[PDB]
Parts: sequence; structure tokens; C-alpha cells
Amino acid sequence: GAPPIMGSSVYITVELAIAVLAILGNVLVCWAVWLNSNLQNVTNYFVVSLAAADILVGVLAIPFAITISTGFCAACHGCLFIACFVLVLAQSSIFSLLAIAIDRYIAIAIPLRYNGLVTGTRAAGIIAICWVLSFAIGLTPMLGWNNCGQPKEGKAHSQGCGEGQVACLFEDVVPMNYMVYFNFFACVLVPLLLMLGVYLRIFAAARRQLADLEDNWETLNDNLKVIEKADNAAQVKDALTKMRAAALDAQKMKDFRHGFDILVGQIDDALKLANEGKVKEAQAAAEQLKTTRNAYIQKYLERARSTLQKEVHAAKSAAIIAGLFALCWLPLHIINCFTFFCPDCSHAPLWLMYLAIVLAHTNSVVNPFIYAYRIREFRQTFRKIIRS
Ligand SMILES: CC(C)CCC[C@@H](C)[C@H]1CC[C@H]2[C@H]3CC=C4C[C@@H](O)CC[C@]4(C)[C@@H]3CC[C@]12C
Ligand SMILES: CC(C)CCC[C@@H](C)[C@H]1CC[C@H]2[C@H]3CC=C4C[C@@H](O)CC[C@]4(C)[C@@H]3CC[C@]12C
Ligand SMILES: CC(C)CCC[C@@H](C)[C@H]1CC[C@H]2[C@H]3CC=C4C[C@@H](O)CC[C@]4(C)[C@@H]3CC[C@]12C
Ligand SMILES: CCCCCCCC/C=C\CCCCCCCC(=O)OC[C@H](O)CO
Ligand SMILES: Nc1nc(NCCc2ccc(O)cc2)nc2nc(-c3ccco3)nn12
Ligand SMILES: CCCCCCCC/C=C\CCCCCCCC(=O)O
Repeated sequence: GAPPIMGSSVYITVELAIAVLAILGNVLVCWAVWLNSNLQNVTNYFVVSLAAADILVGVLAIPFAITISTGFCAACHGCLFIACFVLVLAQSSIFSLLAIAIDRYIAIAIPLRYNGLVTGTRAAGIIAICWVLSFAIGLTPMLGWNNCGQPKEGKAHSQGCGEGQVACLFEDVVPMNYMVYFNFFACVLVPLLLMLGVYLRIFAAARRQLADLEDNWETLNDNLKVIEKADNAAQVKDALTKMRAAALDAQKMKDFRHGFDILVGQIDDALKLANEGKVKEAQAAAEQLKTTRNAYIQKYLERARSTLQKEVHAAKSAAIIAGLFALCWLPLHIINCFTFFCPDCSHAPLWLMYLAIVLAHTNSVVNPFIYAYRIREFRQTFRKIIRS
């Protein structure tokens, strides 16, 4: 048996390394948002919320993890706080991730109302509630759902703890049914599945809005080709009737309104010519539609197409952040599941336990790199602060 202090030294060094990067990179996220007013959205108030969570992983949770791993003697309820605080920060991150996803769904589904419905004063109120909830969920073991009432007292006498003290060890004070049923299933897993559903709807609503754009556009010019080589006023009538409905449908800030005002007006004129039975001047009236289409309607088709692609790109960035949360945190939860559901199994070896803790802490480093690579306003603000 190698002296514990040697493997301890690898663990502590790595933890300290991670804390440094967690703090630095996430202090940069918060500086960027404060400086650049382009970055002050309700979306970014939640990303600053989870940057705060990540900062406190490095300043508090990682120091707590280092000391919990020693088994130091302590009063059991003080042990519980050291051991559970990180669950507060984990829960806060889940709420922030959930909020961002809901915000990005509102953005894409009802852009009309978004600015009305979502505002930075209520966002701040939502964030405070979420932290309070996060202390409640994460510090529930201290309200009585703990193992303090039954100390492993042979382990306490071996390390020579004083009376009322335990050897502070996570799986000794925190019950595993809390961790698996209440923490993992209800408080982590259920919210993640909800996130998964929100993102599914977002990509669905963007995909079928693009289809509706391209449908209305193809409806516009096929009707035109029908008008073109028509026979009577009755068929010209139909293919402008389908154009105008498609115009009003596609319509749903000043040069855009012109473009359609001319378009439906041009249609409307060809319509009455058709009704009065003059076919070929109804045709001729309908092909300067072609002029308005090229000068106006397709710059609308294109910049609307350009904006949906930005919103999907922004929603895929947010999705990556949530996915990396799940990746970094699931192994620990899965190991607790084995520990709890299979008492016939050998406990996961100690080195794997610490690999899983280290991997969960690593999540506190990744997000700043995700912003810098994937959202240009963040990346250029990062550059501006760094060089200055
Ligand atoms: C705002 C920030 C800077 C303050 C951080 C407060 C932390 C470091 C404080 C608050 C509660 C503290 C202790 C709570 C009670 C106990 C039980 C005792 O037997 C050993 C010390 C121990 C385990 C704690 C030590 C650290 C402690 C956790
Ligand atoms: C990418 C992420 C989400 C998947 C992570 C899969 C990991 C966490 C899975 C894969 C294989 C797993 C277990 C394989 C079998 C053993 C031996 C058993 O006595 C304790 C659990 C233990 C030690 C494993 C626990 C963790 C386990 C390592
Ligand atoms: C990954 C997301 C989508 C769902 C999480 C699935 C979890 C709950 C699933 C995946 C693998 C599962 C089990 C793998 C095999 C065993 C050994 C058995 O003796 C007790 C159940 C146990 C220990 C697992 C229980 C929980 C289990 C870990
Ligand atoms: C805002 C920024 C401020 C930064 C804040 C720094 C965070 C505190 C660091 C580590 C806390 C862990 C300390 C707990 C270790 C206590 C050990 C102990 O209690 O020794 C008792 C002995 O074993 C017999 O009782
Ligand atoms: N099971 C567990 N253990 C620990 N630390 C104890 C690692 C260990 C496990 C067994 C042992 O005999 C000595 C040490 N931290 C832990 N953190 C979590 C956790 C936090 C959030 C989700 O899981 N689980 N967890
Ligand atoms: C920006 C400020 C960050 C504050 C971090 C403070 C650094 C402390 C580092 C690790 C503390 C580990 C304490 C060791 C536990 C006690 C040992 C024992 O009781 O046996």
C-alpha cells in the first residue's frame, strides 16, 4: 500500500489546476457581459448566472472536495454542509440551463411577443428564485435526511475524533437514496429530459418555418407561370387568388412594408382586370410582379432565411453547453446508482470515484471556450479585454 499522500497529491494538484481555469475563464465571461452592451440580454443574464456558479465551484466547492477527501473529524452537520454545497451549485446550473432553453424557444416560436413577454427585470427575479430553490434542494440532507443519527463510530475512534464528531466522508453522511431518488432522478434527470424536449421543439419550429418561407416563395412563382400561359380569365383569377393569400400569409421595417404593398397592389389590380374578363392585359399586369419580386420580395426571403439560421446556430450553441453538463455529471450519478442498487457489486474503486469528481469539476472550465468559439460577439469582446 502506497502512502496515501502520493495519490492524494495528484488529486489535489489536478483539483487546484481546474479551480484556476474555472475562475479565470468565467471571470472573463462576466467582464465581457458587463462591458459590451450588445451582450446584455436576458439570455446573457442566465449565462452570467451559471458563470457565477462555475466561479463558486473553483472558490468553494473544489476546496471543500479537497478537505472532504481527508476524512477529517468534524461535527456531522458541519460535514453535511461541506459535502452538499456542491449540489447547490449543480442545481443552480440546471435551472440556468433550463431557463436559456425556454428563452430560446420563446424567441423562435413567438418572436412577436418575446420582447414583451421576456424582460430583464423579471429575468433577474427568476434568477433569485432559482438560487433560493437551489439551496433548498441541495441542502435538504441538513433538514434531517442524513446519516448523522447513526455514526460509523469505529471509524471515528480510529482517527481519534472527539465526542459528537464523525470522520467526514461523503458516502458516510449523505444517504444514497437522497442521491439517487431525490437528487439524480427527480432534480437532475427529469430537468435534463425536459431540456431535451425543449431543444427538439426549437429545431422543429425552425425547420418548419423555413419550409413555410420556401413554400410561399415557390407558391409565388408557380402561380406566375400558370398566369403566363393561361387560357381565360377564370384561371388567371385562380392563380392570383393563390398568390395574394400567399402574400398575406408570407407577410406574417419600412422598405419591407413597401415591397408587399406594391406586390399585393399589383396582384389586386391584375385581379379586377381578370374579373372584367380582359385576359391578356391581366397577364401583362401580372408580370411586373416579376419586377417587384426581384427588387423586394426575395431580399425578404433571404434576410428572413438568414435570421432563422442565426437563431438555430444560437440554439445549437446553447444545446452543446447543456450536453456537456450532462456528459461531465452523469458518470458520478451512474456510479451512485451502482452503489445503491447493487449491494452485491464491489464498490467502484477509489481511483474511479476521484476521476468522476474531477470530471464533474471540469465542466466549470469548458463553457468559456464554448462562447469564444461559437458566438462572435463573445469572442471579439474576449480579444478586446485580453489585448488591453
Ligand atoms: C462567504 C465565504 C467566504 C465564507 C465561507 C464559510 C465556510 C468556509 C465556513 C462556513 C461554515 C464553516 C464550518 C461549519 C461547521 C464546521 C464543523 C466543525 O467541526 C469543523 C469546521 C466546519 C466543517 C466548518 C468549517 C468551514 C465553514 C464551512
Ligand atoms: C459518457 C458517460 C455518460 C457514460 C459513463 C459510463 C461509466 C460511468 C460507466 C461505464 C462502466 C460503469 C461500472 C462497470 C462496472 C463496474 C463494477 C461495479 O462493481 C461498480 C460500478 C462499475 C465500477 C462501473 C461503474 C461506472 C461505469 C464505469
Ligand atoms: C443516461 C440517461 C439518458 C438515463 C440514465 C440511465 C440509468 C438510470 C441507467 C443506465 C444503466 C442502469 C443499471 C446498469 C446496470 C445495473 C446493475 C443492476 O444490478 C442494478 C441497476 C444498474 C446499477 C443500473 C441501474 C441504472 C442504470 C444506471
Ligand atoms: C469570497 C472569497 C473568499 C474565499 C473563501 C475561502 C474558502 C475557504 C477555504 C476552505 C474552507 C475549508 C476549510 C475547512 C477545513 C477545516 C478543518 C478543521 O476544521 O480542523 C478541525 C480539526 O480536524 C479538529 O476539529
Ligand atoms: N458517491 C460520492 N462520493 C464522493 N466522495 C467519496 C468518494 C469515496 C467513496 C467511497 C469511499 O470509501 C471513499 C471515498 N463524492 C460524491 N459526490 C457525489 C455527487 C455529487 C453530485 C452527484 O454525485 N457523489 N459522491
Ligand atoms: C480565491 C480564493 C480561493 C480560496 C481557496 C483556499 C485554498 C485552500 C486549499 C485547500 C484547503 C484544504 C484543507 C485541508 C483539510 C484539513 C486537513 C485535515 O484536517 O486533516
